[PDB]
Order: sequence, then structure tokens, then C-alpha cells
Amino acid sequence: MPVVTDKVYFDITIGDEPVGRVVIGLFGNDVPKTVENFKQLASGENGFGYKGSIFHRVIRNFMIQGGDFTNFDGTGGKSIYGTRFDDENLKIKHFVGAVSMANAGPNSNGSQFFVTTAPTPWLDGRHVVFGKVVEGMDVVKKVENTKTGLNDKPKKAVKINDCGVL
Repeated sequence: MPVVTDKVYFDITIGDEPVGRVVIGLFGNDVPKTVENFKQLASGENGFGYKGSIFHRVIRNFMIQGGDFTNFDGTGGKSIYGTRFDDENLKIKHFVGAVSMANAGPNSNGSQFFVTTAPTPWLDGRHVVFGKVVEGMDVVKKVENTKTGLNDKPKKAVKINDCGVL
């Protein structure tokens, strides 16, 4: 298993009601550049980041996706290195509770990421896995079961009300 070297928290609300904290353990020895991006975006130290952003796409028994702090719809976000950065390591496979970079094809990591709640083996090799959930899988589950609309957008906003580096 990859070693966890750092942790980030997300305090999440649904429709402005608190539903709990997710703590993600990060694999900084295997993908240090990807882990630095996600830590800096959680801390907001470049003036922009995840606080206040939403999980815009939620699919029951598959994944929750968020990190689009520019457009809030899946079209946006940016890394601390520029709009996009390259795939750092594709060797780590997904597993239930994996945290992985969303992308638009090869070498197109930004700020968007997803947390799985079921196997997603068809994503192996194509998305950079960079951590896993170490607390609050039950909170991810609440989000996973929230009622959705067009293109799996949550009817009530699922918001990262606060976040940071532990």
C-alpha cells in the first residue's frame, strides 16, 4: 500500500446543514507534486482553492467529484502549477475510498478530483490516484446518497464549508 505522508480535512454541508468531516490521507512519497497541489488548494495559500466549492457530480455507488472552484460545473478549476499539469504516476490502482485527479485526457490534471465508494478498475492507468479516505467514509456516503438532477448534480448544494491541512 502507498504510505500516507500528509492529511487534509473537508468539513462538508448539504443545503447548509453540517453532515461531517472527511479526512484524506495523501501519498506524498509516490506523487509528491500532486499531493502538494491538493494540500495548497485545501489551505487556500495561493488566494484560491477548495473552501467554498461544491461536489458538482455525485453518482450513487460509484464516486463524488468536486474541486471546480472556478466554474462549479466540471468545466473549470486550475492547479497551483498552472491551468494543468502532467500525470505524475499512473501505477497506483483505484480501490474503494481512493482519491484521484479528474482530467480531460492525458496530462490534464487541474484541481478537480473524485473520491470513489466502489471499484472503478476502468480508470486504472488513466487517472492519478493520490490518496485515500482515512476518516469519514460515512460522510462520503451521505453525499453519495443525496438526491440529484441533470447530469447527477446534487439538488441541494454539497459544499466544502471549511477545509485545511492537518
